[PDB]
Amino acid sequence: HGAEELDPLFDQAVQFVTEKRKASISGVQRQFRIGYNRAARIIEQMEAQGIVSEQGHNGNREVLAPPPFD
Repeated sequence: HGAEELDPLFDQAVQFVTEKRKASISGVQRQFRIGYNRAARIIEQMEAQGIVSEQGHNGNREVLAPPPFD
C-alpha cells in the first residue's frame, strides 16, 4: 500500500526530512504548507516507517532514514 495510509505529502516529507537530515512538524508545516495535525501525521507515519525517531526536544523529531539520492 501507500497513499491509502500514508499522507499525500509523506513521500515529499520523507525526502524533506532525509535531505535535511531533520524532521520537524513546524518545518514540514511551513515547507509543505499543511496544518500542524498533518505535519505531525506525516512525521507520525515516518515514525511508523522508521524514518523518524522518538521525540526528545520540543516538537523535534530525529531523522533515521537517509535521502532518496544521497
